[PDB]
This record gives sequence, structure tokens and C-alpha cells, in this order.
Amino acid sequence: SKARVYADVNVLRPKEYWDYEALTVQWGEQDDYEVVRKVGRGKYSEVFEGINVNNNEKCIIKILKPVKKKKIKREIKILQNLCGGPNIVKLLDIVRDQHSKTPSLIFEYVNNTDFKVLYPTLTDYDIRYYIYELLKALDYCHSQGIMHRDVKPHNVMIDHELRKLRLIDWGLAEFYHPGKEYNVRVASRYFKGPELLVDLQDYDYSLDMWSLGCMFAGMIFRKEPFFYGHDNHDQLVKIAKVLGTDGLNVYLNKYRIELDPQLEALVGRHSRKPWLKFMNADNQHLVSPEAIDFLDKLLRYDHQERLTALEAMTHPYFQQVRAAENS
Ligand SMILES: Brc1c(Br)c(Br)c2[nH]nnc2c1Br
Repeated sequence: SKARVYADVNVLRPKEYWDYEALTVQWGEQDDYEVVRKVGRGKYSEVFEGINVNNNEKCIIKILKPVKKKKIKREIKILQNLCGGPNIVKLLDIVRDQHSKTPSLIFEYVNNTDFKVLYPTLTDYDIRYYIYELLKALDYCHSQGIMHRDVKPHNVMIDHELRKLRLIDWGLAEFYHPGKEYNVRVASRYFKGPELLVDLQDYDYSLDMWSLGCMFAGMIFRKEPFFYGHDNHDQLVKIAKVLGTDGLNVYLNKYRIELDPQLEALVGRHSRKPWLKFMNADNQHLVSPEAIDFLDKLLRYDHQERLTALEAMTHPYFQQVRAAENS
């Protein structure tokens, strides 16, 4: 399997662009940034809200904990390559300490609304507007030969007050290379594409479109995790119960994959449940014929069949968002 679009972008670019292991970061000054309060974490990092002590501007400080070398360079190089792109979080500086305690990434400030409280307030047009803005980020990173791999509500920061959208946390992002076998342990369970669930390792940018599709279904149908599995195996079962098992079998046959007999039985046999069955009076105002059509073109087993981000932008569902953008 090879990406339908932007498959050879990294080949055409110099080795330095995509060879992140050979990256010699230019460290800034840790003194220029004070850490104020933790909004951060404990996976591969801690995120805080701080200020730039040279202009008093707020910023986001991400401190990398027990996450050794490869990954850090990888995230830094992808961020530098994308800085300036439409709706891509902006890496302002990269600092550390002279003596020991290591890594810290500085970002432009971002101001969120726990997506769980925001999504219910979104109107039909707001969803169209924000998904379209997210589409600009993915088409840009993809055209730059980069896969995000962790698209989910938490990583799509939305400042509704300012109608601003930022795709954050590129810690799981990677450069795309034709035929390369990637790690499938990426994304968050509910947004994992079928490829990752059946171990199809030579995936591509289309993985992000499946994640986007899961978010979209979740937003228009008012069903937060649209595909709510309990584990990686049960995630595939939940997907099969909606898309149907006939399409799953076609996909496996095409890419020559055979499921673990215990997983195959677990998935079983299911008919395709039409998208209209998730519609109700609660989400009615968000559903339309075009919204169902768009979603249908994103949530396809076969990654090669899914709409690319660019093609997604021209779907009729966005025609209004697109027009307003003219002058
Ligand atoms: Br909250 C938050 C914000 Br804001 C940014 Br920016 C992040 N980048 N990586 N992880 C992040 C988290 Br958690």
C-alpha cells in the first residue's frame, strides 16, 4: 500500500528535512520563560501555562520527562518544518538547562474550553467551520509529508470566543515514506483506524482522515466517543457493528491480512447499519444529507478509499464556509 497523495514529497526534499535523528537543536534561554501553573501532564510530558519575561506574553511550556532522545528531536523537527502553517500550533522557542534537568518546548499561548463543554454549544455552521479549519491543518502537514497520528478532540484546541483552531501535540507525528512499516501503537483507542487495529503497518496520511471522521461523527450525532471500545480488539468489533463485516472482509482480502481466530470470532458477522439510525431529536439540528455523505466518505475501512483532506474541503457540506472565505 502507498499513499494516494503526497507519497513522494520527502524523497524530493533534502535529507536534512526528514532526517530528524541528525538534528542538532539550537537551544534558547530558559531564563526567558517562567512557569506559572500546570495545565500539563504525565505520559511523555508536563504542560504548563507560563509567560515570556521579555515581553510579558503568556505561552505554553511543555516539559519532556522520561522521553529519551529520538522522539524529542522528531517532534522538534516536525514542529519547525510546520511552523507558519494554517492552524498548526506555533513553536516559539526551545530551551533547556545548562546543567542537567533537560527539554522544554515553548509554544504560542492557546485557550481551550474542555471540548466536552464546548461541543454541545456548537451550531450546525460552527461544526462545518471548525472541521474545515482542521482540514487546512491536515492538508498542510500532509502536503509537507507529515502524518499527525493523534487526531482527537483534545488535540484540536478551539478558542470559540475568537473562533481560533489549533492542532496541537505533535509528539506522535512522523514523516511519511512510501512502503515504510510504522508502529501501530499511535492515536487514542477511539480514534484508531482499522489499519492499526488489524496490524496493517504500511499506512499513510489517510489515517488522520479516519480519526477526523470519528470526531465528526461524534460531533454531529452527539455521541462523544462515537466508537467506544474497551480495548484494541473490542474497538474493531464496535467499528464492524456499524460499517458491517462484509466491507471488513473485502479490506482484509485486498491487503492480504488474516485476523487472529479469536478476534475473528469476536468480530463475528454484522450488517451495515445506515448512518440515519444514529439521528435523533437531540442531534437532529446537526444532521443533514450532506453531513451523512461526507461522513460516509471518511469512515471507510480501506484507507485508500477515504477522502484526502484537500478533497474533503470541496465537499458540498462546506460550500458555505468556503464562500464566506471569498473577500
Ligand atoms: Br493542554 C496542552 C496544550 Br495547550 C498544548 Br500546546 C500541548 N502540546 N502537547 N501537549 C499539550 C497539552 Br496536554
